[PDB]
Amino acid sequence: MNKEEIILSAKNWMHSHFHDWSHIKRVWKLSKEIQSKEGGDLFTIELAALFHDYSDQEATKTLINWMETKEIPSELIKKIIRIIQSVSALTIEEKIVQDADRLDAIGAIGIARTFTYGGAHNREIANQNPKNTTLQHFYDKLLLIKDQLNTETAKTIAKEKQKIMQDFIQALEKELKVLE
Amino acid sequence: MNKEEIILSAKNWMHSHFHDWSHIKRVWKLSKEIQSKEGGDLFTIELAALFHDYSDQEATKTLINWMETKEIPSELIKKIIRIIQSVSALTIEEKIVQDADRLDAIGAIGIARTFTYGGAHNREIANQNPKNTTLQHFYDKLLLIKDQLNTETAKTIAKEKQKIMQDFIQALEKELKVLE
Ligand SMILES: [Mg+2]
Ligand SMILES: [Mg+2]
Repeated sequence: MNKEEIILSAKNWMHSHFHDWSHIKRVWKLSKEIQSKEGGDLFTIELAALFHDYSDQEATKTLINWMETKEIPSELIKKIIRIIQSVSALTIEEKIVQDADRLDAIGAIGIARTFTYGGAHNREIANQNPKNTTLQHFYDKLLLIKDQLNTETAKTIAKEKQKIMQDFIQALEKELKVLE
Repeated sequence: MNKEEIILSAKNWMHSHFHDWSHIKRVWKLSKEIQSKEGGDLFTIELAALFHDYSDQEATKTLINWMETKEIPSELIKKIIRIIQSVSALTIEEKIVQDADRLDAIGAIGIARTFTYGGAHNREIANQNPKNTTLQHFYDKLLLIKDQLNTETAKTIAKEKQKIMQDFIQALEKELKVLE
């Protein structure tokens, strides 16, 4: 099996099947970056990352098929699938991908993504008088993600993100009541 | 006519009729703040601000009615309506309200509002390879608003906003391609 080629194929396959594709390719780039400092089977990581968002049980069986057809030892297929499960006792590969996923939920992308999501489920931006307001989602989940990360590399590439997010929030609650 | 009371009534009427109510009350608070430094008929401003978002020709005729019923000289009704038109040769009152409206389109609120809007019209967050991406809306309109403002007071209460917005954008385009 030619790893470089298989990756390329998987990449082109997911692309012509798509949040959007932009999201996947980010989790892919992100997990790639993380491994270069946390180690692990890069090939096993790169695919789990690219397929982490396809399972939404036939879909799963479809991937296995596509993978057996590529002649990937059934041992790798097993790991790759096990990883996808811990995403959407953890091996580093399962940690990396899961970290790369969470990382794309916070920071500037997080803000944009979470507010775009709210705009498709009628979730009030905020509400001083906060049970389901998007703003509260930042205090309940988002802001907490940065710490739940299970990788130091992931944690440092989360720093700049956890910052702008913090600044964004401060600025929101401030101009959300008009203070001056 | 009791101005303080009429304002209260208009306030309670728009409230039980609602972007959401949060938006109107902000444009109201915002225009109030601005006038305290730019002058103008506060009463004429306060109502145009509260009704600036109701015209969406019967609606217009409904307001006039509600206003004549409050015994507001037909001269004020005229101005108040003229203002609402320049919002959704400009007197300062028309400038203030229009400034207060634009102000709520940028800054943290802007980001949140524009991304929530995109999430209800399927507007891709961004796209490096930008004709309709929400990101581009920042370069085409939003970022430009801060300068189109026709009031110095408005311009300074736009400073903090134009900043976080600038920071947010920088941070977006940066983590949108994963740079490190
Ligand atoms: Mg995902
Ligand atoms: Mg408005």
